[PDB]
Amino acid sequence: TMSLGVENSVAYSNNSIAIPTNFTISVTTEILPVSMTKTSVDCTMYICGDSTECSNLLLQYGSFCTQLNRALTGIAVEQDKNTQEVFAQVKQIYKTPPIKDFGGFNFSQILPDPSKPSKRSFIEDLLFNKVTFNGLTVLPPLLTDEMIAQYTSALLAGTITSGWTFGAGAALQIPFAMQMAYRFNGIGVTQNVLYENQKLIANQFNSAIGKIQDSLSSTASALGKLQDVVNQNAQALNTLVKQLSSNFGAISSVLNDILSRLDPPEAEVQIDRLITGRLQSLQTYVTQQLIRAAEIRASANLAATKMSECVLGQSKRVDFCGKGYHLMSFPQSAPHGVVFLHVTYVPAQEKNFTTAPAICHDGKAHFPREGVFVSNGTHWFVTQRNFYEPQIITTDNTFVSGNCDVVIGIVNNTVYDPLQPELDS
Amino acid sequence: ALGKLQDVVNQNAQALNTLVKQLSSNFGAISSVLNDILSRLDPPEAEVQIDRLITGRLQSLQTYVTQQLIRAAEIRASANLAATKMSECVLGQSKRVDFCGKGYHLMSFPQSAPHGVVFLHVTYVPAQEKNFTTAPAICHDGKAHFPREGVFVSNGTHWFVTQRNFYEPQIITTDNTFVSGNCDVVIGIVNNTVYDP
Amino acid sequence: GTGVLTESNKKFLPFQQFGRDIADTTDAVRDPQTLEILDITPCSFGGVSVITPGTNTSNQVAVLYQGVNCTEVSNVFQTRAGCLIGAEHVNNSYECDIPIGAGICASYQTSQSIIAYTMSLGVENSVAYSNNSIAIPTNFTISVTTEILPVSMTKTSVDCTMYICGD
Ligand SMILES: *[C@@H]1O[C@H](CO)[C@@H](O[C@@H]2O[C@H](CO)[C@@H](O)[C@H](O)[C@H]2NC(C)=O)[C@H](O)[C@H]1NC(C)=O
Ligand SMILES: *[C@@H]1O[C@H](CO)[C@@H](O[C@@H]2O[C@H](CO)[C@@H](O)[C@H](O)[C@H]2NC(C)=O)[C@H](O)[C@H]1NC(C)=O
Ligand SMILES: *[C@@H]1O[C@H](CO)[C@@H](O[C@@H]2O[C@H](CO)[C@@H](O)[C@H](O)[C@H]2NC(C)=O)[C@H](O)[C@H]1NC(C)=O
Ligand SMILES: *[C@@H]1O[C@H](CO)[C@@H](O[C@@H]2O[C@H](CO)[C@@H](O)[C@H](O)[C@H]2NC(C)=O)[C@H](O)[C@H]1NC(C)=O
Ligand SMILES: *[C@@H]1O[C@H](CO)[C@@H](O[C@@H]2O[C@H](CO)[C@@H](O)[C@H](O)[C@H]2NC(C)=O)[C@H](O)[C@H]1NC(C)=O
Ligand SMILES: *[C@@H]1O[C@H](CO)[C@@H](O[C@@H]2O[C@H](CO)[C@@H](O)[C@H](O)[C@H]2NC(C)=O)[C@H](O)[C@H]1NC(C)=O
Ligand SMILES: *[C@@H]1O[C@H](CO)[C@@H](O)[C@H](O)[C@H]1NC(C)=O
Ligand SMILES: *[C@@H]1O[C@H](CO)[C@@H](O)[C@H](O)[C@H]1NC(C)=O
Ligand SMILES: *[C@@H]1O[C@H](CO)[C@@H](O)[C@H](O)[C@H]1NC(C)=O
Ligand SMILES: *[C@@H]1O[C@H](CO)[C@@H](O)[C@H](O)[C@H]1NC(C)=O
Ligand SMILES: *[C@@H]1O[C@H](CO)[C@@H](O)[C@H](O)[C@H]1NC(C)=O
Ligand SMILES: *[C@@H]1O[C@H](CO)[C@@H](O)[C@H](O)[C@H]1NC(C)=O
Ligand SMILES: *[C@@H]1O[C@H](CO)[C@@H](O)[C@H](O)[C@H]1NC(C)=O
Repeated sequence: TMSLGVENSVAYSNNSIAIPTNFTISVTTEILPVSMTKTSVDCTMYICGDSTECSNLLLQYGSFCTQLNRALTGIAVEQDKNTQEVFAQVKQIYKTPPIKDFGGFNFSQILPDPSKPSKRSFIEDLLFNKVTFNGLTVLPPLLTDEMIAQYTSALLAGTITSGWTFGAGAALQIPFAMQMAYRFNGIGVTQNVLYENQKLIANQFNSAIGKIQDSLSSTASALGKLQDVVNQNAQALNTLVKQLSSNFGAISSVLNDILSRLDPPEAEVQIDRLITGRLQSLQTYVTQQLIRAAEIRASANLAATKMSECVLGQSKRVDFCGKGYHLMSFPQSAPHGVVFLHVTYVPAQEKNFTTAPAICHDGKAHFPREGVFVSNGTHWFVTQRNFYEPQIITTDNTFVSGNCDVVIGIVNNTVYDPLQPELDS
Repeated sequence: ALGKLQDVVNQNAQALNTLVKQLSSNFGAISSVLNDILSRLDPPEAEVQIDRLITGRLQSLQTYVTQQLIRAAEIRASANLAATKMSECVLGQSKRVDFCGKGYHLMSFPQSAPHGVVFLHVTYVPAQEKNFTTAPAICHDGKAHFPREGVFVSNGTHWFVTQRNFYEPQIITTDNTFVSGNCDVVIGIVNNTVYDP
Repeated sequence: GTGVLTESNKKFLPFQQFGRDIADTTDAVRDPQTLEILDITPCSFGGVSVITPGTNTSNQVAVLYQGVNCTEVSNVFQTRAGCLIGAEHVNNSYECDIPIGAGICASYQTSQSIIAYTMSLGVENSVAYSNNSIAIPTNFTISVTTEILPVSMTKTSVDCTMYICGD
């Protein structure tokens, strides 16, 4: 019987609060299919390959072939539409400066490699390494892998040099550590936490990126969702081709043997059976392809939404841009898909404290302007909610509302007045 | 610009036309007109020619209905997106990037269109950016000061604190900033005087 | 059959007279007189696309033979999508106007003719990044943009018996 997880009772009480004293910078990988192979099937060639006797019999079925061709063409066009929507989200082609003074953060393994013919990143090369004549043709995608790599490079450069300003207007430059301070504000952490732990945070980010590289270079089946799409398309085409060996009640499945051995009056009877069977096979293939293409389009719409809301911005949606408090995201092109490296903030080392909703000083109830009241056992401080930074409770930390006869759990403590010593002195 | 709607219309029309044209196919019969078969042949021979038409036309109807199901699923996805956009752009103000247009979403207005909706997304776009020197913090008395809301900027000689999305420089005071620690940690910290009202 | 016969390196056993493919088509044969193995391949085939500006604009068109080399088939240009005939390849790069494939797009431009090119992805823009420089907007614009979303399709009911067996 499977285990649903490790049981864990939360140490809940009416005056106990756990507050993180540290953090970790997580970098998680999310892989989304964006497009699939653009296949085309010449319906007449597949059913009646180079046979006029069979073609004139297939003309009796109306326009069944032309609408199968129309459906496949629509699928092939929407594949390019999917790729364009996901990756053509940057109006200008941004490139990072030759100076990499990004506050100690190292993006060398996600930035392009000029040495290689295709200016892919190291991780993009890992991704592209990890994913592997009967009327059937494959149409090349409109955007080459070099163009998708250029789009991802432009998105990465815009994010790294300007933050989220390039997705709203003109890309406005800002030092990267100040951008990370903006992200820390956006997740509810005061920005002095970023500045005072800048080297630690940068080291954690670099280590997480290195772990991404190691995992990709080690675990072969990392891009299983892309390989699943590739295998599905391969299986569909293999079934379509192998259906050409079915007799469907004819003497032979080879149209040329039937035409060589039989006269037209008897040959037509067998050719009709072959036409019926192969037409059914083509229709089944095209319907399955339409359903699969709808699934791929849904995946690509999700990928474009994630590009916009995680790479071009900082998302407040929970678990939309990775597990944890989203800081930023980096796109990496993958074969027929995209990879998002979600940098998130994970509180790390929490400690128990005694807490109160409010505090009484002079018959007035005080509440934190920002943060929560905590006690280390004897003294009361006001800390920010996602990081333990205790501070003396003053009249700038808090605000008053009414008296102390209403709040449930209110504790007696003194609220320091910064103006009092100045006035007394 | 209205292509997204017209295409849908076209698609529907096309499908129907195809279906109608499938009634002019013999499917192996001597004629694609049923009265011609009935008016010329006896039932024993009429049934043979009618079965082919029945098979072909049933296949055509099944094709039409399956295509309609797939297209209806696509239209359902589009309409769910349109309802989410109505909720989050017309009935609110979205922080989601590029969900209610390109820029910082201010509001949205709906307009009915044939078989569709049009959203007029009003967004805020920064226009005329200037370069400034900037610091992550400021040192006054061995204490590091950080902006409560905004960024420290310098026009070359003097240091102000401005809001981040619009240049409105202001004097750096103890009300614009907050203190946390000393000046031995913050990388890039600069010396300036913090005013005390 | 029909196709192209080429000398093959397949190592037929003495008792084998032909080989078959997955679709059960004869892929190779043994010549009955000079007992050599021949590979049989389909001659050459592929779709034919017509690249046109609006007939309102011009009646001049280019033709793409999809997935065919520029030898089986003015201006002849070998693309990865196939052979393009009637389009003048240009070393400039513009926005994609009519997509051909593999990064190649076609447009009608200036004496006017259809040209093919490698499409541009946008204008290069190196952001003036440094560790103490910040760009801050001093003004703003209010932009109203239109998004069009389909909501419904036409509700159709088909009388099965009247469509198939009308009266
Ligand atoms: C917060 O956690 C980090 C690790 O994520 C701690 O940094 C480690 O500190 C130890 C001892 O000083 C070193 O041996 C490690 O090399 C450090 N790791 C890294 C990645 O720098 C940090 O000390 C923790 N801070 C608190 C207050 O607990
Ligand atoms: C960013 O990280 C890469 C590797 O993760 C660093 O490149 C390494 O540099 C050291 C010494 O400079 C070499 O011994 C390694 O062989 C390099 N590895 C690779 C994969 O190139 C790079 O120096 C880092 N950037 C900065 C600014 O420190
Ligand atoms: C709770 O915090 C207060 C304030 O930090 C602690 O009181 C201080 O303890 C340190 C211990 O070295 C002394 O140096 C300070 O002079 C004390 N200040 C005051 C105002 O008392 C207190 O000990 C802490 N309590 C617990 C249980 O950790
Ligand atoms: C918090 O302080 C207030 C006042 O300092 C306390 O209220 C006193 O309660 C006692 C016991 O009932 C009365 O005899 C006093 O008259 C009250 N003082 C006033 C000014 O009303 C209150 O009890 C304290 N709370 C706790 C939990 O100790
Ligand atoms: C940066 O801004 C400060 C304050 O706005 C400028 O100082 C003022 O410059 C004006 C010039 O018209 C003088 O009239 C004021 O008397 C100056 N005030 C002070 C307190 O110096 C400063 O010139 C600006 N520097 C640059 C390079 O633009
Ligand atoms: C900001 O001011 C402080 C002090 O006013 C400067 O620190 C002094 O630096 C000099 C030269 O390095 C030393 O001789 C002094 O002893 C330092 N004084 C103190 C109190 O630390 C600091 O260098 C200034 N920062 C900048 C960027 O000019
Ligand atoms: C808080 O106290 C409870 C007491 O049962 C303990 O189980 C829990 O681990 C404590 N939390 C922390 C973060 O130490
Ligand atoms: C909190 O829970 C304890 C549990 O014994 C109880 O004694 C106390 O009265 C509670 N506090 C409030 C404000 O109800
Ligand atoms: C900011 O500095 C860069 C440095 O080259 C310059 O290109 C840019 O034009 C400057 N910004 C403005 C608004 O002039
Ligand atoms: C910013 O980069 C320059 C490189 O020209 C360097 O000299 C300077 O020390 C850097 N600033 C900080 C705060 O390290
Ligand atoms: C051809 O297009 C132009 C603009 O693209 C338009 O002004 C003109 O009316 C069009 N011609 C016709 C016959 O509609
Ligand atoms: C077309 O054929 C020639 C020689 O037959 C060959 O050199 C060329 O590479 C072929 N085209 C492509 C695109 O490979
Ligand atoms: C493009 O420039 C190259 C020179 O590098 C030249 O060989 C080639 O002929 C040019 N292309 C055209 C279409 O003129």
